[PDB]
Formats: sequence, structure tokens, C-alpha cells
Amino acid sequence: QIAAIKEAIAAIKQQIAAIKXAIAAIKQ
Amino acid sequence: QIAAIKEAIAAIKQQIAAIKXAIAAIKQ
Amino acid sequence: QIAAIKEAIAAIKQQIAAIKXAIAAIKQ
Ligand SMILES: [Cl-]
Ligand SMILES: [Cl-]
Ligand SMILES: [Cl-]
Ligand SMILES: [Cl-]
Ligand SMILES: [Cl-]
Ligand SMILES: [Cl-]
Ligand SMILES: [Cu+2]
Ligand SMILES: [Cu+2]
Repeated sequence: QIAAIKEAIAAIKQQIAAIKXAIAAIKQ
Repeated sequence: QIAAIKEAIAAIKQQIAAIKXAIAAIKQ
Repeated sequence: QIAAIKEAIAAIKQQIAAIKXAIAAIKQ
């Protein structure tokens, strides 16, 4: 359970990073 | 604690999916 | 492990809210 929670949170982080990259290009 | 963590991640994933739609709508 | 997970989710929630506001300002 704990390892799956770490696994899912890390995937959210890289999903957050792509969202911030998308917004930065939109505002360009 | 573990059950609340799982729910928070599940709620976060649904917010991520809606954010992606808002960004895709902006690109249209 | 439990502390890092809860402190990582709290940071992700702050990012989600800022992303939602950034997207809302884009739609303005
Ligand atoms: Cl387990
Ligand atoms: Cl584990
Ligand atoms: Cl507990
Ligand atoms: Cl529990
Ligand atoms: Cl620990
Ligand atoms: Cl802990
Ligand atoms: Cu489509
Ligand atoms: Cu409002």
C-alpha cells in the first residue's frame, strides 16, 4: 500500500509538471 | 491515515483529469 | 514515510489550486 502510494504520487508530480509546461506555452 | 491518503489521491486524480480538459479546450 | 506522503499531498493541493487560478485567468 505504501509503495503504491509513493508510486501514484510520483506520477502526479510528473503530471503536474506537464500541466505547468502546457500553461507556460499557452501564455507564450 | 492510509485510507484518507488513498482518498486524497483519488480526489486529486479526478481534478487532474478535469484540468487536462480545460487545457485541451484552451488549445481548441 | 507517512509524514512525507501527507506533506507531499498538501504541496500538490497548493499546485492544483494555483493551476486552476492560472487557467481561470487564461479564460478571462
Ligand atoms: Cl501492504
Ligand atoms: Cl510498501
Ligand atoms: Cl491510522
Ligand atoms: Cl487506514
Ligand atoms: Cl517511516
Ligand atoms: Cl511518519
Ligand atoms: Cu478528444
Ligand atoms: Cu470565482
